[PDB]
Amino acid sequence: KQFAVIGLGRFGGSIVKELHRMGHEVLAVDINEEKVNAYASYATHAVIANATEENELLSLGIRNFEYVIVAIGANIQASTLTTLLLKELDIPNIWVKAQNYYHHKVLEKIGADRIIHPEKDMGVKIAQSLSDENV
Amino acid sequence: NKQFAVIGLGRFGGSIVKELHRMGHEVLAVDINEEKVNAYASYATHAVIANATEENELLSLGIRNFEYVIVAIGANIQASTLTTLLLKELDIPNIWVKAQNYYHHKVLEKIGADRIIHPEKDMGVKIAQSLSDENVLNY
Amino acid sequence: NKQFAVIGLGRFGGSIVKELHRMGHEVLAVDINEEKVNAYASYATHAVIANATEENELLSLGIRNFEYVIVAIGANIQASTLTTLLLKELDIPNIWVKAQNYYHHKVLEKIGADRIIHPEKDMGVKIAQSLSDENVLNY
Amino acid sequence: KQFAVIGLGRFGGSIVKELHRMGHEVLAVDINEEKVNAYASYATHAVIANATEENELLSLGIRNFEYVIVAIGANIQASTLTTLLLKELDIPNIWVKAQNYYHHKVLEKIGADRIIHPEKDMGVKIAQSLSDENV
Amino acid sequence: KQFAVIGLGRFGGSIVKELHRMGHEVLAVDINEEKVNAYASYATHAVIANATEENELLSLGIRNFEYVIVAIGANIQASTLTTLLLKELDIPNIWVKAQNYYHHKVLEKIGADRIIHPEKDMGVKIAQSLSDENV
Amino acid sequence: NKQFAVIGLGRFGGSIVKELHRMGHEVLAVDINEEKVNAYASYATHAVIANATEENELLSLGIRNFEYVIVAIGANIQASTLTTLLLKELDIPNIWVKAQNYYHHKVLEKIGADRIIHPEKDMGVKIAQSLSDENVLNY
Amino acid sequence: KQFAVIGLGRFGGSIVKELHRMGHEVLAVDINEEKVNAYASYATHAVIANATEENELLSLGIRNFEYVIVAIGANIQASTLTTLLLKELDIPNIWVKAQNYYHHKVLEKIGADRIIHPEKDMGVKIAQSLSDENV
Amino acid sequence: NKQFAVIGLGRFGGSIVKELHRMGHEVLAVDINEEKVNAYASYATHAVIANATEENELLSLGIRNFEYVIVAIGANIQASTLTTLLLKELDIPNIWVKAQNYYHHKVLEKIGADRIIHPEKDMGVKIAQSLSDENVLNY
Ligand SMILES: Nc1ncnc2c1ncn2[C@@H]1O[C@H](COP(=O)(O)OP(=O)(O)OP(=O)(O)O)[C@@H](O)[C@H]1O
Ligand SMILES: Nc1ncnc2c1ncn2[C@@H]1O[C@H](COP(=O)(O)OP(=O)(O)OP(=O)(O)O)[C@@H](O)[C@H]1O
Ligand SMILES: Nc1ncnc2c1ncn2[C@@H]1O[C@H](COP(=O)(O)OP(=O)(O)OP(=O)(O)O)[C@@H](O)[C@H]1O
Ligand SMILES: Nc1ncnc2c1ncn2[C@@H]1O[C@H](COP(=O)(O)OP(=O)(O)OP(=O)(O)O)[C@@H](O)[C@H]1O
Ligand SMILES: Nc1ncnc2c1ncn2[C@@H]1O[C@H](COP(=O)(O)OP(=O)(O)OP(=O)(O)O)[C@@H](O)[C@H]1O
Ligand SMILES: Nc1ncnc2c1ncn2[C@@H]1O[C@H](COP(=O)(O)OP(=O)(O)OP(=O)(O)O)[C@@H](O)[C@H]1O
Ligand SMILES: Nc1ncnc2c1ncn2[C@@H]1O[C@H](COP(=O)(O)OP(=O)(O)OP(=O)(O)O)[C@@H](O)[C@H]1O
Ligand SMILES: Nc1ncnc2c1ncn2[C@@H]1O[C@H](COP(=O)(O)OP(=O)(O)OP(=O)(O)O)[C@@H](O)[C@H]1O
Repeated sequence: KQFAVIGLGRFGGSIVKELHRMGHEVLAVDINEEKVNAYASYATHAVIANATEENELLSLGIRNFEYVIVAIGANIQASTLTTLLLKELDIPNIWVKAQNYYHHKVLEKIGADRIIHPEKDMGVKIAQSLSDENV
Repeated sequence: NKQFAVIGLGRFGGSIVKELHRMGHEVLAVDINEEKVNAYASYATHAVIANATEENELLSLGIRNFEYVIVAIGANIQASTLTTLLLKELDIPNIWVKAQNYYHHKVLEKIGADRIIHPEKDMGVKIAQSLSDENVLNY
Repeated sequence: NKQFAVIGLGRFGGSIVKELHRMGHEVLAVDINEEKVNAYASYATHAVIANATEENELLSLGIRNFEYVIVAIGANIQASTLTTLLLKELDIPNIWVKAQNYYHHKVLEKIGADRIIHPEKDMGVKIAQSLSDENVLNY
Repeated sequence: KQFAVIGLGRFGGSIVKELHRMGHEVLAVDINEEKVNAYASYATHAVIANATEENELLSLGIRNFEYVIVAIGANIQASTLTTLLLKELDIPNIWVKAQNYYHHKVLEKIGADRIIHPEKDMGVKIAQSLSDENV
Repeated sequence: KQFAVIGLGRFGGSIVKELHRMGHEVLAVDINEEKVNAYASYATHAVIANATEENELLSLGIRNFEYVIVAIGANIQASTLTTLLLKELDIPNIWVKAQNYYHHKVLEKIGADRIIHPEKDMGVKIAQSLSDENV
Repeated sequence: NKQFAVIGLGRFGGSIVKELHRMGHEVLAVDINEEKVNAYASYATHAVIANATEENELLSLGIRNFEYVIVAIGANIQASTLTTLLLKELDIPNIWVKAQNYYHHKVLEKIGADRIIHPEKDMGVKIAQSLSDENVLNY
Repeated sequence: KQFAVIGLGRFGGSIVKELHRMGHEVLAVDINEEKVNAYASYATHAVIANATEENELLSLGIRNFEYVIVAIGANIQASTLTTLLLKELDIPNIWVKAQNYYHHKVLEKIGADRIIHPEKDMGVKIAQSLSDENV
Repeated sequence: NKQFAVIGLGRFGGSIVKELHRMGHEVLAVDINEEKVNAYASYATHAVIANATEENELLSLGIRNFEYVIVAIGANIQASTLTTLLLKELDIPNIWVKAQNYYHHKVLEKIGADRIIHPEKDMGVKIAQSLSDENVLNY
C-alpha cells in the first residue's frame, strides 16, 4: 500500500508525479530542500532528510512503508548505505536505481529486491515498442 | 529486411540492439567508435563504423532505406541534432531520438524527431506503473 | 512604431541598434546583462533587460508585435536557437539570426530563421566587392 | 589591379573566393599549409608563408601589389608587425581586419588605409538592410 | 598464518614490504600490472587480478588465506564489492582501508573485521608518540 | 603548559588534537578555516584562526613557546614548507610535519623538520606489525 | 632629468624603488589603483591612469619628462599603443620592456629608443658576473 | 676546463650560455627537452639532454666537477628546488638559481643556493642605475 521515494531527481521525481496522477499517496524525500519543494504539491508529504542518518529515517516513519524506492544518483555511497539501512528495518520491498555494473552487483548482494537501470531498461522497452509496430 | 537501424551504441542504444536480436529481428548497428561496434557484432545483422553527422557516410550505409532509425547518441546534443537533421532530409518514415534535456527536446520536436525519449523520466513513469500494479491489480 | 527589435547587444547587435537610431528609426534593444542595456539607453526607444529564452519575459516585452526581430546572441548557440525557436512560435513576420558556425546555421534554417548572418564570411564578400569596385568601376 | 590576401580565415578566405567568382586574380597566403590548400583552387597562386618574415615577403613579390589585405586573426602581434612591414614596402593600399579597439588605434597610427570590423560593420549593413524593407 | 594484500598503493604496498622484511610470506595482488611488478620481489607471489571478478578470486586461491587486506583506494565501489565477495568465501579476517565516513559505515555493515583510517589512526599514533616524550 | 601545538586541523591534525585532549593534555589548535577551528573548540585549550605562513600571525599566537609543533597542512606543499620554514626560524625544539610525497619529504629534511610523517605508508608498516602479532605473538 | 615609469609590475615597480633609494624623483603610474598605492611612498607622485588614453596622458604632464619607461606586461597591445602615443608627444627617451620577439620587432619600428628583455639581459649579466670570478 | 654548467636553457639560461661562448668560455648546457638542447649545440662545448632532478643522470653528466652551476629552470618550482637540492649534496662550490617568486626564494636560501636571481626585479634596479647614469654621470 505505502509508497516512499528517496531521491527526487528526474527518475525519482518522475515516479512521484506519476503516483500522484494515478491518485496514489506518496511520501517524497530528499536532502536538498529545493528538490523537496519542487515536488511538495505532488506528494502527501514531502520531507527534507539525509536518508543515510538512521535517526532521520525513524523520525520519518519509513519503516512503516511497503515499498521504498531509492533513487539517489551520483552519490553511489549514500545509495548503498541507504538500502543497507532500509534492509535493517526490514522494508518489504526496496527497489534501487543502479548507477553502474559494480553498483548493481553490490545492490544485488545487499538486499535490493529490484535493480533499475533507466538507460538499459528503457532500451528494451523501445525495442519492444518497435516490434509492436506490426503487432 | 532493413526495418530497424540504431545509431549510437551506448547503454540505451546498445540495449535496443540486443533486445531486437533476442526477438529475432534484423538490426543495423552503427557507432563512430570501433570498440563499440565490435562489442555488438554478435547482435547485429550488420555493425558498421560511421559518423552519423556526415552526409556521405549516411549514404554509404543505405540508411535512407529503413522504416525506423533510432538516434541514441548521448552527451553530444550537437551530433544528435545534426544527425536527426540529416535523417529528416532523407525522409525517414520514423526517426526516434534520445533527448538529453528540455533544450534538446525543444529542438528535436521542430527538427523532425517523430518520437523523443527521456530514459530517466520515462522509466520513472513505468516504475510508478509497476508500483500501482503491485497493489491495484492485487499482484 | 514597433518595427524593429534587437536581442543581444554585442558588437553586432549593438551596432545595428546604433545605426538604426542614427537613421531615425525606433528600436527595441534587449539583453540579459544590465551593463549592456545601460550602454545603449541613448540609442534605443526602449532598452529592456530580459532573457530571450524565457517565454514569459518575451510576452512582458511585447515582442509578438514586431515585424523584424534580430537575434544577435553570440557564443551561446543554445540561447540563440532556443530564442529563435520561441520567436517562430509567436509567428514573427521576420526573424534574423547571427549564426556562429555551420552547425548553428543548419539548425536555424529548419527552426524558423528567415535570414542567417555570418559576419566574418559575409563581410568578406563585401570587402571583395569593394576591391573590385576600386578597379572595375574605375574608382 | 593586384590583390593579395594574407590570412585565410573565414574573413580572408571568403574574400579570396569572392574575388575568384568575380573573375579576379588573387594571391592567397597563410602560414598554415592546410589553410593554403583549402583555397589553392580559388587563387591564381596560393603560397605558404609567415607574413612576419621580410625575406618571405620579398620572395613573395608582395611589394608588387596594389592592394594587400591583412586578415590575421587572434595573433594581433603578427597582424601589426605585418602591416608595419607592408608599410615599409610602400604598398599603395593596405586594408586590415581589426581585432579590437586598441588594435584599431594602433593600426590607425601604423599606416593601415582601411580598418575592417566584421561584427560592427556587418551590423550597420543589417540596419541599412532593415530600412530598405520600405525603400 | 596466510596473508594476502589486495591493492598495492602506498598503504597496501607498504604493508607488503614490511611483511617481507619481517620474514613473512605474502600474496600481493592488484589490477594494474605495473603495480604488481613494483612489489614482485617482496611477495612470495605477485598476481595481476581484478578482485571484483569471482572467477579470478578463485583461480587465485584467496579463500585459503587467514587474513586478507583490501587496500583499494579511490575506487570505493570495487572496495566494497571486493569485501562483499571475500565475506561470501568466509575469509577468517578481512581488514579494509576506509576511504571516508560513508565507506566505514557500509564496511561495518558488510562484514569487514577491522576498518583502517590511515590519516586518523596515524593521528592518534602521533599524539601517543608525543606524550611518550616524558614517559 | 604550552607543550603541544597543532597547525592544520584536517583528518590527521584534528585527530592528534582529539587524542591529546582525551589523554588530558593541553593543546593549541590552529587552522586558517574558521569552520575547522569551530569543530575543535571542545577539544583544544585554545583554538585560534590563523595563517601559519604569516610571520606576524605566528607571533600573535605565541608559537615560539611550544616544545612540539605539528604541521599537519595537507594538499598545500607550499603552505606546508613555508610554515615549517618560519617555525625553524623561531627555533622550535621539535617540529613534526606531514609530508605529501617524496618531493615534499626531501625539502622538509633540509628545511628543519625533525620528524616527517607519511600517514599511508607509515600506517602500512603498523598494519604489517599487527598482522605479525596476530600469529607470531600467538594472539 | 625627469623620470616617469608606466606600469608598476615587478620590473617597473623595482625601477621606481631604486630611483627613490638613489635619491631621484620619479612619477609612478599604473591603471590599477592597488598598484599605485604599493609604490606611493617611493615616488614624488603616484597617479592612477590608463596610459592608452591621450587625455589622461596630458592631464598627467607626461610630455614634460625626459625619460619615460613603459613597463606594461602581458597587455602587449596597451604597451605598443602607449609607446606609439609617447612618440607622438616626442618624449626624448622612451624605453620599453619587450614581451617577446614580435613585440621587440614592432617596438623597434615604432620608436622605442631602448628595448629591454629582463630574462635575456639578466642572462648576459650573470655570464659576465661569472667571468668576473677570476678578474 | 669544467668551470661552468647551466641547467635549463630557457631565455635566461640560454642567454648565459651564449654570452659565455661569445666570451670564449667553455660551457656545459643541459635541458630535458631535446629541441632546447639542439638549439644550443653551436654555443656549448657539450650540450646534453638530462633531467636535473634525477640523481643518476647528474652523475652521468659529471656535474660534481663544476665550480659554478646555474639552475635556470623556470615555471617548475619543484624541478628547480629538487635540482638545487641534489647539487648541494654533491657539494658544488657555487650554485646559482633563478627564483620564480618570494616563496621560491625562501626555500632556495635554506636549501643551498649561494646566489638567487630574480630577473624582472633585478633588471629593474639596473635600469634605474642606467637612468641615473644618463644624468648623474652627465652621459
Ligand atoms: N543521502 C541522501 N539522502 C536523501 N537524498 C539524497 C541523498 N543523496 C542524494 N540525494 C538526492 O538524490 C537525487 C539524486 O538524483 P540525481 O540528482 O543524481 O539525478 P540528476 O543528476 O538530477 O539527473 P539524472 O537523473 O539524469 O542523473 C538528488 O536530488 C539528491 O539531492
Ligand atoms: N556522431 C556520432 N555518430 C555515430 N555515433 C556516435 C556519434 N557520437 C557519439 N556516438 C556514439 O553514441 C554513443 C553515445 O552514448 P554515450 O556517449 O552517452 O555513452 P553511454 O553513456 O554509455 O550511452 P547512454 O547515455 O545511453 O548510457 C557512444 O557509443 C558514441 O560513441
Ligand atoms: N539568453 C539571452 N537573452 C538575451 N540576451 C543574451 C542572452 N544570452 C546572451 N545575451 C547577450 O547577447 C550578447 C552576445 O554577444 P557576445 O556574447 O558574443 O558578446 P560580443 O562578442 O561583443 O558580440 P559579438 O559576437 O557580435 O562581437 C551579449 O551582450 C549577451 O549579454
Ligand atoms: N604570421 C602570419 N603570417 C601569415 N598568416 C598568418 C600569420 N598568423 C596567422 N596567420 C593566419 O591568419 C588566419 C587567422 O584568421 P583566424 O584563424 O584567427 O580566423 P578564424 O579563427 O579561423 O575564424 P574567425 O575569422 O571567426 O576568427 C589563420 O588562418 C592563420 O593561419
Ligand atoms: N578492482 C581492483 N582489484 C584489484 N586491485 C585494484 C582494484 N581497483 C583498484 N585496485 C588497486 O588498488 C590501489 C589503490 O590504491 P591507490 O592507488 O588509490 O593509493 P594511491 O592513490 O596510489 O596513493 P594513496 O594511498 O595516498 O591514495 C591501486 O594500485 C589500484 O590499481
Ligand atoms: N596556511 C595554512 N595555515 C594554517 N592552516 C592551514 C593552512 N593551509 C591549510 N590549512 C589547513 O590544514 C588542513 C589541511 O588538511 P587537508 O586540506 O588535506 O584536509 P584533510 O584532507 O581532511 O586533512 P588530511 O589530508 O589529513 O585528511 C585544512 O584544515 C586547512 O584548512
Ligand atoms: N594601459 C595601461 N596603463 C597603465 N598601466 C597599465 C596598463 N596596462 C597594464 N598596466 C600595468 O602594467 C603592469 C604590468 O606588469 P605585469 O603585471 O604584467 O608584471 P607582473 O605580471 O605583475 O609580474 P612580471 O613582471 O614577472 O610579468 C601591471 O601592474 C598593470 O596594472
Ligand atoms: N627537470 C628539468 N631538468 C632540466 N631542465 C629542465 C627541467 N625542467 C625544465 N627544464 C628546462 O628549463 C627551461 C625552463 O625555462 P622556461 O620553462 O621558463 O622557458 P622560458 O620561459 O623560455 O625560460 P625563462 O622563464 O627564463 O624565459 C626549459 O627549457 C625546460 O625545458
